[PDB]
Amino acid sequence: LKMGELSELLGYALKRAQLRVFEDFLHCVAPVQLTPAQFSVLLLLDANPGRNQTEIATTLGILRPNFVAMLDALEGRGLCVRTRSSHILMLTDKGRATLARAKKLVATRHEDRLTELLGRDNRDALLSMLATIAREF
Amino acid sequence: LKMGELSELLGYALKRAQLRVFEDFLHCVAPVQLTPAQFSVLLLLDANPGRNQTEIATTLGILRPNFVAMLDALEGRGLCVRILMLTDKGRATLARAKKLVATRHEDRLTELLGRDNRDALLSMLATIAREF
Repeated sequence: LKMGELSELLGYALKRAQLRVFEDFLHCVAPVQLTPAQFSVLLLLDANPGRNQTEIATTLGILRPNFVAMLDALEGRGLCVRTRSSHILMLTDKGRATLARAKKLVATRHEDRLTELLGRDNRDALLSMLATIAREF
Repeated sequence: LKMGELSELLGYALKRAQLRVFEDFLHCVAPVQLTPAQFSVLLLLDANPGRNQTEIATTLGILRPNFVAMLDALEGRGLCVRILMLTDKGRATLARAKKLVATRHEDRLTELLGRDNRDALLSMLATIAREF
């Protein structure tokens, strides 16, 4: 195939890089069936006790309908609950076990292998120029 | 908020940069109403006269049903017909889009980051999609 002027677009490579990383993420954290978003959601609810849904969603760039959909299924699966009695969620013991198991899988097979592929200096380079993009573009 | 490990995971950073790139693209290409996938699909379908549907979708990492849905829209818009053949209007929407992507969006990326830093990014990004 003639890929033409797609090979000249940073937009394109970023999007294919993003997709590949996701597919690997998923394959690694398939013992616990978390998507990268469910992962980031459980991680932020654990690390931030006493903060409403408003703040998790907007921080991960997730839209309010979509976020409410997400939680409902996290709740459905038994990984979070609302405080009792609410708009503050808390994980459950299973939630923390799913999160801990997932940081394990994420760090071991996935992130390290990714890191070796490029080395520290370039991984660190990439984290930088990606962060500059989301913040400043 | 306490982001924790997110701060330095590559998947998270790549999805945030990706999300913002798509948003900006969508804005500048708004006067032709293409997502980056559709733009990519017309570009491919223009630059590859004769090449069959199944060669395009696999190259762009799109499942077969999803692809059919995209084409139905484009064709419904008058941008192509059925192997796939970009129309006149398809050809003019791509030509507008091409300028808009190239003169309102990608150069401001390179401008943001630097002429050496942006090239380096493309190549490292390309290295993950290919090898990882």
